[PDB]
Amino acid sequence: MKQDGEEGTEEDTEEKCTICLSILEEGEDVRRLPCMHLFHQVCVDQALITNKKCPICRVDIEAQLPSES
Ligand SMILES: [Zn+2]
Ligand SMILES: [Zn+2]
Repeated sequence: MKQDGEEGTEEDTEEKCTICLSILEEGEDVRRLPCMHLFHQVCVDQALITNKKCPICRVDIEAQLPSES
């Protein structure tokens, strides 16, 4: 008897969506923003449309457009 101990640990404190505060996986739907963070594509859509900046970093992310949003 258990149960368990631990934790599937294992790794990633490296590429987690800061918006979901959750891990990503290798080849998942992701995005890169100019202040060098890597988020889910879905989460960061909603991030951008809410306000175009890396949320922690404050730097804008509307990369060289030229349009609206
Ligand atoms: Zn996410
Ligand atoms: Zn950033």
